[PDB]
Amino acid sequence: STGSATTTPIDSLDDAYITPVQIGTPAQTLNLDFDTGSSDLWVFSSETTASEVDGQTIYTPSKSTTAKLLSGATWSISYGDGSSSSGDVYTDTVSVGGLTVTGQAVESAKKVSSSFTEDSTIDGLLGLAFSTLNTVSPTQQKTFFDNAKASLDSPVFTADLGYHAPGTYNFGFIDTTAYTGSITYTAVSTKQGFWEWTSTGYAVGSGTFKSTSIDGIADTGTTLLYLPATVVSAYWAQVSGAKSSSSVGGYVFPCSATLPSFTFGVGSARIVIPGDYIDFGPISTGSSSCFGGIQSSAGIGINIFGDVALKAAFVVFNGATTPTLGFASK
Repeated sequence: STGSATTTPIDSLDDAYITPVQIGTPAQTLNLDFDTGSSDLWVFSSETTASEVDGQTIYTPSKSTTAKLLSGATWSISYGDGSSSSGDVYTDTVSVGGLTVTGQAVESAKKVSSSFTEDSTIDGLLGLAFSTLNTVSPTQQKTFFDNAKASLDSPVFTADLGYHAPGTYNFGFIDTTAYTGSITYTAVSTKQGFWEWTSTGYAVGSGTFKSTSIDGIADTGTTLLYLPATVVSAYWAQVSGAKSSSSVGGYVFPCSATLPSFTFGVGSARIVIPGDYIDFGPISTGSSSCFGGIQSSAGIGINIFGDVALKAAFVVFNGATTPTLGFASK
């Protein structure tokens, strides 16, 4: 089997992407944030504290003839941006882009933190990291990909995120029309539950490539590119007037700037992030200070190849017995 679904930016800045997901019988379609950095599929629901729902579409298990309470199971998750959610668990039928999994754990939110409430466009998350990170207790549950894997034509999914445009998540096949040149594959460590890999280095603009190992995670659920302070300083030093602002919480730059590109290494291959991808717009409405899309990972404890980086590539998440990651230009 295979599946193919379009993923759409939630706003003009590509702060995140939503993909429609069918849950239950008859189908209830919710727009979920596909997140290769976590492993819980959770949704706003009829059980969510009413004051914490503000415009999201909710899953109502009582209206689904295939929903079953997973007795005794609870879940609770916190994300890198400090947001969180928690609740109980149903199993139900879940389909993405024509690919159907029966008995998928659908984690129903009783509580969500303010940033989730305040984002009316995201109805929940669909985790695509390794199932060892799943938070369901006392019986850990499998991700949608993990459950679908054996049925897939090939045990892979691909992320093709757009810049200011829709893109595609495919399951079970590699669309050879969706990228240019070749896909370069690189080793993955699953030790921390992530799609963790090592970039071979970087360049800033038309500058020379610096060969250096940068361990990090491929994370579709993080907006920005978080890299070591040395790398980030070298990038922003090429933008007149750029500075790290503690009051804003990162690097900002004059909105009048033309940003240089940023290249990262995948083995001997190179992925080029155009400068425009690194612009996240005014820090507040009407400001001439703009927020940068490359930020320091110092104090995160890990480097994160978030959407800023991934959207410059066609990315293969290869879930073979020994997982790997592939990157192609597009």
